[PDB]
Amino acid sequence: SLIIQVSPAGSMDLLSQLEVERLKKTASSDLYQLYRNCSLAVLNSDKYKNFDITVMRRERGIKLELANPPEHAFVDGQIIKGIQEHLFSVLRDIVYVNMHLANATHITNLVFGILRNAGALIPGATPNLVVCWGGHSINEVEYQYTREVGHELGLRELNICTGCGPGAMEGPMKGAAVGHAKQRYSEYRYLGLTEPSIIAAEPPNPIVNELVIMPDIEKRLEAFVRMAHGIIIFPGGPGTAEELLYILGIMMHPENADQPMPIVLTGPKQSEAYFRSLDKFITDTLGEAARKHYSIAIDNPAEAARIMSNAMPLVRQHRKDKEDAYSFNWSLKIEPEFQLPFEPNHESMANLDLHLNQRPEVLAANLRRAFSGVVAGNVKAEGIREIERHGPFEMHGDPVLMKKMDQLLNDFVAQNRM
Amino acid sequence: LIIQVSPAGSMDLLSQLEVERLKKTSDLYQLYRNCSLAVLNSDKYKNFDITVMRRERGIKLELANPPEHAFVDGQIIKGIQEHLFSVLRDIVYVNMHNATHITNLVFGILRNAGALIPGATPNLVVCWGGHSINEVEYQYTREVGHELGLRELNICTGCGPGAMEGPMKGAAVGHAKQRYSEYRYLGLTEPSIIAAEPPNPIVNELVIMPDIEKRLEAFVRMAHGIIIFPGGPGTAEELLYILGIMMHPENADQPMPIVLTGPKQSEAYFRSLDKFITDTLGEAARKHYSIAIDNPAEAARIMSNAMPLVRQHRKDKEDAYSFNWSLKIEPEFQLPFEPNHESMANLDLHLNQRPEVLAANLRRAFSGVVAGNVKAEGIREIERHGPFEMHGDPVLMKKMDQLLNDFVAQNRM
Amino acid sequence: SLIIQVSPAGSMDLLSQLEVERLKKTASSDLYQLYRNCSLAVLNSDKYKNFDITVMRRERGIKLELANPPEHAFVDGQIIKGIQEHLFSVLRDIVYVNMHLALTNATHITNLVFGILRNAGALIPGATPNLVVCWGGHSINEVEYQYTREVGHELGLRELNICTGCGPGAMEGPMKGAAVGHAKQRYSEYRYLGLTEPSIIAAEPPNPIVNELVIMPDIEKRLEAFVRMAHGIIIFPGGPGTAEELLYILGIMMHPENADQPMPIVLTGPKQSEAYFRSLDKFITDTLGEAARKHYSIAIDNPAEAARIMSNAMPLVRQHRKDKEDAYSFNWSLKIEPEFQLPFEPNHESMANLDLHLNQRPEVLAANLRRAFSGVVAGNVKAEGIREIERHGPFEMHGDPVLMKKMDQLLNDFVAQNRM
Amino acid sequence: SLIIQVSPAGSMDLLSQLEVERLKKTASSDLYQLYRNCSLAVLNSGLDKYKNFDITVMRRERGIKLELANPPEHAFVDGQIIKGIQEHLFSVLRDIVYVNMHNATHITNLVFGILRNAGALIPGATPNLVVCWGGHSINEVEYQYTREVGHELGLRELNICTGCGPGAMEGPMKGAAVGHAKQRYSEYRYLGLTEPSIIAAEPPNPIVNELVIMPDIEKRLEAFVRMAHGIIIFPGGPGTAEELLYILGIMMHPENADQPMPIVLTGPKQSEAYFRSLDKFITDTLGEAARKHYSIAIDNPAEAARIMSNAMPLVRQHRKDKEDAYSFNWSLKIEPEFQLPFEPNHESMANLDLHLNQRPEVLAANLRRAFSGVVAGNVKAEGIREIERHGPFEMHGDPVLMKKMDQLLNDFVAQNRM
Repeated sequence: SLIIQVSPAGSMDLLSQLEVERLKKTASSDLYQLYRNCSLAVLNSDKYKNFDITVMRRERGIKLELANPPEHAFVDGQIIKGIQEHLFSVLRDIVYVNMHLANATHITNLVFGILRNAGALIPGATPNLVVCWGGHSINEVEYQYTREVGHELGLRELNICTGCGPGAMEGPMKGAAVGHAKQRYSEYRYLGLTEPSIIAAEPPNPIVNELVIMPDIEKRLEAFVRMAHGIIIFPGGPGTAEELLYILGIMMHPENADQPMPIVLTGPKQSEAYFRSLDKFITDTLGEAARKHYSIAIDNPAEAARIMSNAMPLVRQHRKDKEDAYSFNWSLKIEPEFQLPFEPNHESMANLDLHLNQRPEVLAANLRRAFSGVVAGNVKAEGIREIERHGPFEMHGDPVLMKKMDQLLNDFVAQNRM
Repeated sequence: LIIQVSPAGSMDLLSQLEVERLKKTSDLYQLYRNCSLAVLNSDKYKNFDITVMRRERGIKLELANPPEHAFVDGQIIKGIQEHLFSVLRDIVYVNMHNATHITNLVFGILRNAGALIPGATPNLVVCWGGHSINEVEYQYTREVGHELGLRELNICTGCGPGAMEGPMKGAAVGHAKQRYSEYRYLGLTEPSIIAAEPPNPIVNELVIMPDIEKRLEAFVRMAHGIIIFPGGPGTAEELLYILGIMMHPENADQPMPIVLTGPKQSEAYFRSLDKFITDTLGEAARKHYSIAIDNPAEAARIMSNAMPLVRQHRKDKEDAYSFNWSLKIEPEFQLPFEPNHESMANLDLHLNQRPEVLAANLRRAFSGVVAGNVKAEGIREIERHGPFEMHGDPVLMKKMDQLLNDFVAQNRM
Repeated sequence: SLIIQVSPAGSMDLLSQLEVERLKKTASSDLYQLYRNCSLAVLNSDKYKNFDITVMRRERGIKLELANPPEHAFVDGQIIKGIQEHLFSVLRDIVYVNMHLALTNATHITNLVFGILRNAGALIPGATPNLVVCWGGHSINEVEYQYTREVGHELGLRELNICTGCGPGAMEGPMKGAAVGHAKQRYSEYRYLGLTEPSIIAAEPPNPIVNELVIMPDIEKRLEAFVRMAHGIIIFPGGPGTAEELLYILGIMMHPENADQPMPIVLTGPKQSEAYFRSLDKFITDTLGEAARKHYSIAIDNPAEAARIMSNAMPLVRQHRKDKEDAYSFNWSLKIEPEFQLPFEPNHESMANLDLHLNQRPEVLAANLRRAFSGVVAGNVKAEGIREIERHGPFEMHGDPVLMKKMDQLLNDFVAQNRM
Repeated sequence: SLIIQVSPAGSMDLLSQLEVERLKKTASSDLYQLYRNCSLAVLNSGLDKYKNFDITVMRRERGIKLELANPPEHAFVDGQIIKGIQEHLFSVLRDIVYVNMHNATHITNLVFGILRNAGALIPGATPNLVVCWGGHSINEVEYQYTREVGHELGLRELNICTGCGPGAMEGPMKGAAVGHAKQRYSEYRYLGLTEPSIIAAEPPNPIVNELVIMPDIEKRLEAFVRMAHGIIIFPGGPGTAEELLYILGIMMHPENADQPMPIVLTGPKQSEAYFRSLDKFITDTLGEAARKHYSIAIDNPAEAARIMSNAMPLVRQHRKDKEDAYSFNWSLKIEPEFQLPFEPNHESMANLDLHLNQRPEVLAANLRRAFSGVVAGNVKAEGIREIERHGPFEMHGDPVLMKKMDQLLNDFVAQNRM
C-alpha cells in the first residue's frame, strides 16, 4: 500500500502510551473503528475499506501513518494543511472524550472540558462568535446568499461557529475568508463542530481552522449554544429544524428571559415562502410567545451580520452582570430535556410525547427529538439500518400538531432539503 | 462627514519638510488627493479633501467628506486605511526623489515599500487579465486564485475589477485552507489609472508606481511566474511587453513560466491570440509561453514547479530572489509613452521589424488604446480630436484591427 | 486594607466552578491553606498572618484578589509581572493535581508527572533538545555564586535553556547569567523553568526571573520531573539537597537498561571548589564504586567547558530519542525503578529503617543514600520535619561502619562550609 | 587566511549594485577604509594587530552576505560569531550606506533621517527611553552601581540609549537584561550610538540590540538629546563631561524651560566627592541658574530609575502640548553653537572662547568643545596625530575657569578615567 506519513501540524500536545493504546488497530476497542471512520471522513471532504491509520508517538509528538488515504485530500501530492490539522483535532478529541467517561452538571461540565481541551474557549476573548445554522442541501441562490452573509460577518470581525459538510455549513466561511482578509482580521476563527455518527455524511472543510468532535448531537447542540454570542439561521431541512427548536425551547425558559443574544432567520428573497411557513409552524406549535426570541431578515446579508455585531455589546454587558464568562454561557439554563441523548428507534420515536398540551419548552424538547429522529433516519448508519430492517419511523400524539409537523416535513421534501 | 484615520504600524514618521509639500496649497496635493480619493472609492465628490497631520505617534489623516461605501457600520475598512498610508508613503518617496536610473528608481520604490523581501524564496505569480470580463471568465479567475493559494503561491497583479479581482478572492479561500497566513496580495497601480481601476481592500500590499512602464518593469522584475487570463488592450499590452523582453537573445535562459490560461469558453479568444502573436512577432515567439485552457489546477501547478528553476537560475547569476536584476530589458520598453494623436500616428508599426523592436511598438500601440479609453488626459484629447489614429504596414493594421474589434465584440472595452 | 487584583495576560486557562469549589476556601481547609501558602511564598521572593488570596471566576477568565501581600513583590506600587505569572502557575498546578486521582502504580506516578508538566505547558512537543538541568547549593559564597552566574551566561550564549530548583544561591545565578548571554544571542524564546513543591517553596521561593514555574506534589515527583526533562545536567557545589540529587541521578544512570542514555552530567565549580569535588567524587566511588565514574565528569574553573559539553551533546540526545522512538521533551525510555519514586516521609522510624549496608547492587545503595540526604534536608528546612528535631531530638542513622564514617564526614563538611 | 561568511537574518534590506560598488576594496577610498574600520571595531568588541583584516560585501540571492577575511576570532563562541555581533555588522553597512547616499534645519533633518532609516524611531511607541551617560573607564564599585541602575530601569519597563564601549556604557544593559526578563519585557530596546572616529576605542557590546552609526560626535549628541525621555549621568571622564555641558547648555535656553526630560546624576556612595566636585564645577561656571536642570541621587539605584519612570507621563503630556512627536523631540531648541562640528587641533582649541563674560549657554557650548578636544586627543586617530605633530592642546581663558577645568581634568587622571 501507499503509506503517507503525516507529521504534527498545528500544535498537538504530547500523548502518553496509555492515552493512545485504545487506538491501536487490534481487538476492535470499537475505538479504533471509530477513530478510523472519523479520520477517513476528514480525508474525504465501502468506498475506502483498505484505508487504515496508525498513531505513532515520536520525537515531536504523534506522527500519523495513513495507508491508502483518499487521493483528493491531496494537493500536488501533499495533504492540505487544513486537513492535517483536522486529523489531529480528531485524535485530540476522541482521546480526551475517552479519558473522561467517568448528571446535568456532569454533561455541561463535560461539554466545557472538551471545548477547553480543544482550545475552543479563549480566556481573554471578548464576545464576537456567531453560530450559523442552515441546510446541507441548498440551491445556488441559497448558497451564494450564505457566502454573502459570511462576507458581511468577516467585514465586522465576527467569528463563525457552525456544523460541518456542504451547503450552508460551507458558504459563510468562504465569504468570511474574503471579508476577514479585507479587514486584516488574521485572528479569524472558523469553528466546525461535528460528532462521530454524522461526520461521514457532513465532513469538515479544510478551511475550518477549529474542528471539534463532540460525542453526540445533544452535546454538540449544547456546545453551539453555550458558545454562541449570536445565532444566524438559514433555510434548511430537518437538522436545521432541530436546531431552531433546540434553541427556542431553551430561550423560552422563564429563567432565560434576560439572555440577550439574537437569533436571526435570514435567507435570500426567494426563500420568503419558506420563511412565512417556518415562522407559522413555529407560532402554530410553540405559539405566539416564541416570536419574540428571533427576527426574520430577508434579502440583506449586511442587515443579518449588523444585527449580530450590534448585539455583541449587550451580550458582553449581560455576562458582566451575571459574573459569567464571555466564552461559555454558564448561566444559561439548559434543562435535562435538552441534554438527554436521544437514540432514535421505532420505540423511542413512538414514545415521543407530541402534545400542544405542554409548556412550550417541553413541547420544544420533544419536537427537537422528533426532528433529530428524521435526520438519524436519513443520514446516520444505525438509523438508516433501522429504516431497512423496519421501514419509516412512526410518530403520533395531538392531531393538530401532527398535521403541521407533517406539512413541514413535506415542504422539506418538496423543496429538496432532504 | 469628517473622519480621522491612524496608521496601524503600517507608516513611518515624516518630517515637517516632507509633509509641507502636501498642504491643500498645486501639483502634489492634487495628485495625492486624487490617489487617496480613488482608494476610498473602490467627479461626484469634489467636496472631498484629506489633511496629513504629524502627531505624537506619527501621521493621522483627516478625511473631509469621504465616500460612504468606504465604511462598514461607520468605520473605514481596515484595508482601505492601509491603502491610504501606502499612498502617502509612495507619493512622498517619489516626489522626495540611465536605463540604469529607471530600473534603480523601480527597485527603490519597491524596496521602500516593503515589497522586496530579503530572505524570501521565489513564489510570486504575476497575474494579468481583463478588467471587464463575464461571469465565466471571472469564476475561472477565482478558481485559479484558489489553486495558487493551495500551493502557497503569492499574487502580484494590477488593481480594479475583473481579472484583477477574482484571483485574490479565490486565494483567500485557498490560503486559508492552507493556513498560509503570510500570504501576499501585491496590487501595483499608477496615478493616472488608479481612479479607473481602484485597489480592492483585500490587496494587502498596494504600491503606486510613477507610470505604466515602471509598473510593467516592476511586474516583470518581481515575477517568478506569470499567468495571463483573456483580456483587452491593457492585457495585450502586458503580453507584448513580456514577450518583447523574453525574446531578447540574452534572456534565453530566464526560466519564468508564462501561462495563458482561461475557461473552455475562451478557446477561440486564445486561438485568435496565439495567431495574432506568432503572425506579428514570428513563430520563434511560441517557445516562450504556453496555453492551458479549462484547468485551473494545471496553470497553478506550472507556476509551482518552476519555483525551483527560478530559484536555481537566480543562484547562477549571483542575483536576488526578490528582484530580477539580470533580466535584460531594452530602453524602448522603459520610455514613458504619453500617448496622443501625434505620438500615436508616429509609431513604427512594420512587419519589416525584428520582433523585439516590433514588440515594443505594439506595446506602445496597445498602451494608447488603453489611455485613449480610460485616462483623463487621454479621454480629453481623443474627444478633442477624435480617434487616436494608427499608421503602419497595412497587413498589420487590418489584423491588429480584427483583434481590437474582437475586444469590442467580446465586451472587453 | 491592602487589596490588589491580579489579572492574567495569557497562560491562565478558564476554570469551571467545580474546579474552583474543590479548592474549598474555608478555614479548616488544609488544601486552601496549602494554596494560600504556596501563593504567599511566590510573593515573598507567619509574618503575614493576614495575607489572603481569592480566586475569582470573571468574564475574561480567573482574576486573583490579594489582601495584604508582601511589599517587596512591588515595583512602584505594581506586582512584578514574573510574580503575577507565578501566582497563576500555582493555581494551575494545585488545581490540576486536585482534579487527578487518575495502571501499575509506577506507571501512575510517571504518568502523573508527565500530566502535570504537560498541563503546565512545560513540554513543548516541537522543541529540539536544549534543556540543561542545574543543581547546586542554596547557600554559597560569592565566588561560587559568581561562577554559577558565569556558567549561565555561557549556556545563554549557546542558546540552551535552564531547568532548576527555586530560591537563592546556585538556583539563582545561572538564570541571571543566561539573561545576559541570551540577550547577546537574540534568543528571545529562552526558558527558565523553576520546579518546586509545597513543602519546600517557602524556604526556597521562585525568583520572578523564572519564566515557567511548576509546583510538583513532592520532592520525589520533582526529581523525576527533572531527569525526564533534562537533556543535560550541570552540578555545582552544594549541600545535602544537591547530594540527594546527585545520588538520585547516578543511581538511575548506573542501571544497565540506562547505559545508552546519552545525557551528560558535569560537576563543575570555581578553582577553590577543587577540594570539595575531590572529596565528593571519592565519596561517590567509595559508595557506589568505580562504575559510577563513567557517568559524570568534573570541569573545574571553566564555565565555557561545562556549557560546551551541554551544547555538543544536544544532537546526540536528539539522535538517541529517535533511536528509541521516544519524545524530545520527555524521556519515557529512561528507566527509573520504584525505589527512586516511592515518596519518603522522614521521621526516626523511617531514617533508622534505611538500608545502608555494602551487600546490595549500587543502584540500590544510591536509592537509600538518596533518602538519607533527603531526611537531612527535611529536618533542616521543612515544617513537619523541623518538628521531629524539635519534639523528638535529631534524626538517627545506622548501618555499615565504613559507609557511616564517610557519610558523617560529608555532612560535617556541608555544615562546616556553611552549605547547611 | 581565514574566510568567514556572514548571512543576515532579516534586519537588512536589499541593496543595489550602485550602492555596493561604493564599498569595493580600493587603493584608498576613504569609504572602504571607514566601513572596514567600523566593521573591525564591532568584531573586536570584547590596530595594526588586524592589518590583514578585510571585508567584502556581496549581493547574493537573499540579500547581502559579508565575507570576512581574517577577522578577530577572540569573541567567537564555539567558532561562531555571536548573533548580536552579526547584527551590528549589518547595522554598520546600513548606516554607512545611508549617510553615503546623503541648515540648522538641515542638520536636524539629517539626524532624524539617519535615525528613522535605522529603525530607531518607532511610530507607535510611548515615551520610555532613558539615555545613560558615564565613564568608559570605571572601577568595580561604579560598574556594579551602573548595573543595578540598569536592573531598576528594566523592572520599570524602560529602554536604554547609550554610547558604545565598556564601563558605564555596558553595565546598565546588563542589569536591564535581568530586570526586563523579570518583567517579561521582551520588546526591550538597547540603543548603542556611536560614530566612525571613536568606534574602535568604544566598541559596541553584543548585548546592544540597536546599534546606530551617526556621522560625528555632534550628530550623536543631537541624536541623544532629541531621542531621550530622561537622562541618567554616572561618573565618568572628559567624554561624560562633554555630554553634561552639552545638555546643560541646551536646557538653560529660555525656550527649553518647559522641557520636562529629567536629568539625574547618580553614582554609588564612594562617588560622593566626585559629585560635590562636579556639581561645583557646573555651578561655578554656568552659574546657580544651572542647578535647576538636574538633580543628584547618590547611593540609590531604584530612586534614579524611579525618577525616569515617574516622568514618562509628563514627557508624554508635554509632547502633546507642544504638538511634537513622542520619539523625536523636534521642539527642543538647540542653538548652532551645539550643532557646528568641531574639528579639534591647536588653532581651533586656542580659538575656544573660555571668557568669564559670555552667555552661560555659549560658555557651555565652548566647554562642550573643550572636552571634545581632550577626548579627541586621547582616543581619536586624527586627534592623537595632532598630539604627535605638536604636543598637547593649549587652551586659555579667564584664569579662574582655567584652574577649575584644570582641576577637573587632573581629577579625571587621578581617578583613572582617562
